[PDB]
Amino acid sequence: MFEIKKICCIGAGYVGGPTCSVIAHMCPEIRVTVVDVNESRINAWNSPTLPIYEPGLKEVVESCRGKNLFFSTNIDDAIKEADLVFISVNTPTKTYGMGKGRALDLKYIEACARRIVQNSNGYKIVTEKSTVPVRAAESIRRIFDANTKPNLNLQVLSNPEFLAEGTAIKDLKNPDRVLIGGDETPEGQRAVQALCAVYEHWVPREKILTTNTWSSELSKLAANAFLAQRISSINSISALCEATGADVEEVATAIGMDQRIGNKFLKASVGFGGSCFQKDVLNLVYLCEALNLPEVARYWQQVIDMNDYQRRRFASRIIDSLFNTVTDKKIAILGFAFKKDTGDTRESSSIYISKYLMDEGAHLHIYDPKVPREQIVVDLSHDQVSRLVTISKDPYEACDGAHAVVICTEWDMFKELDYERIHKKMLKPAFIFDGRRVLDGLHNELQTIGFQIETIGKKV
Amino acid sequence: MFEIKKICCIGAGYVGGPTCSVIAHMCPEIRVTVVDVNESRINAWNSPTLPIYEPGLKEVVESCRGKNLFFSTNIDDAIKEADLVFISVNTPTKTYGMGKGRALDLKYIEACARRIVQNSNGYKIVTEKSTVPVRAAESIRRIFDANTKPNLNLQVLSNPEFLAEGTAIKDLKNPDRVLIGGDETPEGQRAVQALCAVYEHWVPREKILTTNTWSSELSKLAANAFLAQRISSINSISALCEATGADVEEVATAIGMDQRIGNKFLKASVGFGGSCFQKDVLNLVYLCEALNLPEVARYWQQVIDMNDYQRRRFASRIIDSLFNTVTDKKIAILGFAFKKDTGDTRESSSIYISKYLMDEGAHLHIYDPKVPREQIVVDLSHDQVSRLVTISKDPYEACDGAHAVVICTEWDMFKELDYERIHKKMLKPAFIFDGRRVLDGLHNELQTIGFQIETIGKKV
Amino acid sequence: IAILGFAFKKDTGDTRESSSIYISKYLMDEGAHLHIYDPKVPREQIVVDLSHQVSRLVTISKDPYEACDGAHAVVICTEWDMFKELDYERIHKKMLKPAFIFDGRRVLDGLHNELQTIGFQIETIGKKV
Ligand SMILES: NC(=O)c1ccc[n+]([C@@H]2O[C@H](COP(=O)([O-])OP(=O)(O)OC[C@H]3O[C@@H](n4cnc5c(N)ncnc54)[C@H](O)[C@@H]3O)[C@@H](O)[C@H]2O)c1
Ligand SMILES: NC(=O)c1ccc[n+]([C@@H]2O[C@H](COP(=O)([O-])OP(=O)(O)OC[C@H]3O[C@@H](n4cnc5c(N)ncnc54)[C@H](O)[C@@H]3O)[C@@H](O)[C@H]2O)c1
Ligand SMILES: O=c1ccn([C@@H]2O[C@H](COP(=O)(O)OP(=O)(O)O[C@H]3O[C@H](CO)[C@@H](O)[C@H](O)[C@H]3O)[C@@H](O)[C@H]2O)c(=O)[nH]1
Ligand SMILES: O=c1ccn([C@@H]2O[C@H](COP(=O)(O)OP(=O)(O)O[C@H]3O[C@H](CO)[C@@H](O)[C@H](O)[C@H]3O)[C@@H](O)[C@H]2O)c(=O)[nH]1
Ligand SMILES: [Cl-]
Repeated sequence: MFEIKKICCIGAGYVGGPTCSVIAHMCPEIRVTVVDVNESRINAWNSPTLPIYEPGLKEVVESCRGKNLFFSTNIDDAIKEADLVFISVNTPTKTYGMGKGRALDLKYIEACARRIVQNSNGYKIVTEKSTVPVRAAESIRRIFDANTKPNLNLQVLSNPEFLAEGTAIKDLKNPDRVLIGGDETPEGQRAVQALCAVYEHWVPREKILTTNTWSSELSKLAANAFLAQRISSINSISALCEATGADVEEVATAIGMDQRIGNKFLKASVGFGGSCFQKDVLNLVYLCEALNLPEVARYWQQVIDMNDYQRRRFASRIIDSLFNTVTDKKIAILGFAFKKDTGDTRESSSIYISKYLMDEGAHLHIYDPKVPREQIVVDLSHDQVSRLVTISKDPYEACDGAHAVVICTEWDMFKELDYERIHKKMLKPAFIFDGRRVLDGLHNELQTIGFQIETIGKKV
Repeated sequence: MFEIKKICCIGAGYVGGPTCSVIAHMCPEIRVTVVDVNESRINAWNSPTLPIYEPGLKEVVESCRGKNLFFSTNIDDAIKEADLVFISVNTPTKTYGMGKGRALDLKYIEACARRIVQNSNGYKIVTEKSTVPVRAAESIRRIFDANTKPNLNLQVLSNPEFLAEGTAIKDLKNPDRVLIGGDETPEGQRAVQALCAVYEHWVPREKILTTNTWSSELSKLAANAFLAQRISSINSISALCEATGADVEEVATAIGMDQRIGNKFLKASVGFGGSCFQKDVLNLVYLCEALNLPEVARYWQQVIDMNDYQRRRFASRIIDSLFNTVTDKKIAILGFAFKKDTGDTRESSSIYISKYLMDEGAHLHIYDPKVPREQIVVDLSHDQVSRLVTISKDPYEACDGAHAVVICTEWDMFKELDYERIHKKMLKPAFIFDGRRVLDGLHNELQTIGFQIETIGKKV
Repeated sequence: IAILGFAFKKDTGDTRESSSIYISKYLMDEGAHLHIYDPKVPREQIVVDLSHQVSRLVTISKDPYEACDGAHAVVICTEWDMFKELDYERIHKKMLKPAFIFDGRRVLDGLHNELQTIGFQIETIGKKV
């Protein structure tokens, strides 16, 4: 029936940019226009230095930009001529008012919905791509119906994104699945199938799953919650191991070889970070409370409480090992990003571990091979940062004269440091706190050198 | 290089029988003796009708029973001549005293350890196969050391079993992994390697996992807890689906296509049953309380609380839908086993759903195509069973004149019943409560017939 | 399990609110076979205190060596002076192994090295094991 030939995407961020670049790369006969109110970001997308780094993104953008891929600030015209409008704007957690710290702020979504229906005539498919609360598409449909024009036919779909930081291009070109939600109406099914035809240019039909709108919105939140639960579950086991003499890596391996459980996302850690795990679980908890489902709410709250407990007890282990006082002591923080091979620090466990040690008056020397130094200062600010926080240029400066080395991010270079050299210039006794299990197999060497080595999920 | 040549297994039950039968079948040059204090069970192993039924088991015993596989009641001699002693006795949940309903009763394990160290001389490997609490092998080692003899060297290992009902022979011949735990000492590592050599006759080397003793015991408990957590998580989502219009089957499919999450054990239900899920999760919770880990304890307690909530809300949904009273009403309970294709009813959700409706004075007519009627009477007893419970011999008798049909077990035949016939002789309005999603795709046909059809994870 | 001492303190036969009653009931709830000896408490009183199970689990011994014969543990609840002077090498020979002594009154202080040499695992209140 209907064929999508022109695509507009509102939001040229971590999601809108790469997704539309790949669609343009895979669909040569489709014009794809990405729009954003942030002009510096849009100009960056047309500049030869893109505003977000993803492996393979530069080659894909440069192969389409100007031909069928466009980045613009002319939002109204892009909406006007588009057959399909992606909504890919930010939905941050509300930091204010009712639902503070749990509910999502929908003001940017609503601004899009108002601006879309203002600049639209005829038939258009509007697709929710941002992570939204369940039934948010009902709000968009209400706004569209309450501002309808003659011959204005706007169809609303849900199409969540599942890409992860660092592998976006591979995830977009070979996705585990593409998820599309729509109404069970004849009009909805025509819009769902039209969006399926776009993805069918490079995604097998067997990988394209179509559901109703609410199942699609809920699936995005639930998927991230299931992932975070695996991390919190194995972290809860790490605490059991420390008290029993078991080893969390051995237990995780034994658990993960059951193919019904799987062997992915069972790496114990000081705690999961990233911009979406805590946000999506807390949103789920808030949604359940609003729907009078307190049992479900407290069920998923345990994922967050366990992650916070894993962080706090790790900070307590450092403080207790350092003779119950770390005031004016130099402590090396190796790793500040929430995972390796990135500079993103949002909700990184290094932030919370650092603030715990700062509350005790410790002198932190933080080294991360990729995180910008200005970001670390901003993250540790609410003064206290000037007195206590020092950003080192290399790990050996951070460990010079330190009582303990705290590894919070699994950077591969930390495995290869010269620890006999580090031990010589550390105050004695010297401690290593491995919050990522990156030094496994090196404990006998480190103990022979003279370190007291402690790691998560291993009895001391 | 020590070589295990004679194996004794104390306990000829669901675990000891099949495991030793497979070891005998795969190791023709190893004598395997399975002993037990129950003579009627031992004779049933030697009779042409086995006490426990498992597909393919009857062929394995009959191919070895007499060559290298034996079933005797002479426990003392089997221990005397064995190089390897399996402990495969029952470890029930304590029904009394401290830890009631959570801790495991170790009196049978201790009986083995005392009897072994009395009937043993020389070198023997004693292996924990029963599900035991963490550090239970430490207790076995204390009994052996406190009753030492000259020339007595007893090594203690952990080797849990992961077989499931219905696929025991398949799981034993092709296991996802074999888990062996022992002490990290030369005496222990030697004993570990001897037991690996037995399994190496038919299990690839990379699938044989060696850990310390505590990791092995803990891995058995944690593996079942992770599996139960998946069911409770998807069940918690089913409640969210009913309140939002999403569908739990669509959401589970969308979640399961993430290969990091996997698509197994995501089938929403009225609640998981079986003899080990609740027992192992509750034991884990009890262990965390004894070790002063209340955060970990309440984390895993949520798996049980969610399973209880899913059961109670399903019963409350039936009562609320039936105009808030079901006293003296006829209700058909289709399915009493804890899963399909078995007669086992231990911790079956049908037991708890039935008791909820019995507390309301409902007249239950229960049909299960495989559960013995005497077992159903035992499960629903403490009277109340005589007045309220009727055990039908076909589903149509149970649905004759009933207000509602409650499906608790996913037997395939329930999808194939004649529902026009059932509707004609049911009181009106007639309800179907599908606690297993077995009638999916039939909702339009059932609604046209006149049923009010309600299922878990689907808005009414 | 041998219960040495049932009165609430030494040099009396009074058992009112004695800790031996509560310690015994805790072990009885666990199904233990209690053999109770007290040099002054009337045996009929012990039965009344442990009543509302007493027939199955509670046995009142006439001497301490009878109570410790074949027992897993010796639990001292009353500070009777005679308990300090028992022949523990003799008691250890007829006890199941491992054999434990739980001193709830600190009456065996200073005797721990001998008892450990004999083979007892000796535990008392206010002392790390
Ligand atoms: N970060 C991830 O990896 C990822 C993965 C999947 C889902 N998501 C979800 O995708 C959404 C987008 O995330 P992101 O990281 O790309 O966000 P982002 O903040 O980087 O991008 C949103 C962009 O939209 C612009 N914008 C906001 N309101 C606008 C409006 N009214 N008109 C035009 N432009 C507007 C912003 O200036 C920004 O450039 C979020 O809801 C997020 O939860 C994120
Ligand atoms: N699918 C499963 O059922 C399964 C899976 C893995 C692990 N397990 C664990 O395996 C263990 C055994 O389970 P089961 O179902 O085989 O139990 P079971 O009751 O069928 O078998 C135990 C057998 O041991 C005998 N026995 C008990 N004490 C004895 C003693 N002192 N001497 C000799 N024989 C003695 C009993 O008479 C009985 O025949 C349990 O701890 C269970 O949790 C069960
Ligand atoms: O076994 C594990 C796996 C991950 N983590 C941590 O979990 C966090 C999240 O890492 P990861 O999931 O790889 O990164 P994200 O970029 O946040 O990706 C997630 O969040 C995205 C944003 O919504 C989703 O789209 C993706 O599906 C989901 O993988 C990081 O702090 C990791 O170190 C662990 O501690 N142990
Ligand atoms: O998606 C699912 C999967 C299972 N179940 C239920 O979960 C229970 C357990 O099912 P299953 O795991 O197949 O039964 P068991 O035979 O008890 O096997 C489990 O328990 C054994 C120990 O008894 C372990 O060894 C096995 O690995 C583990 O699968 C049953 O009530 C099922 O109906 C669900 O409700 N949804
Ligand atoms: Cl609030």
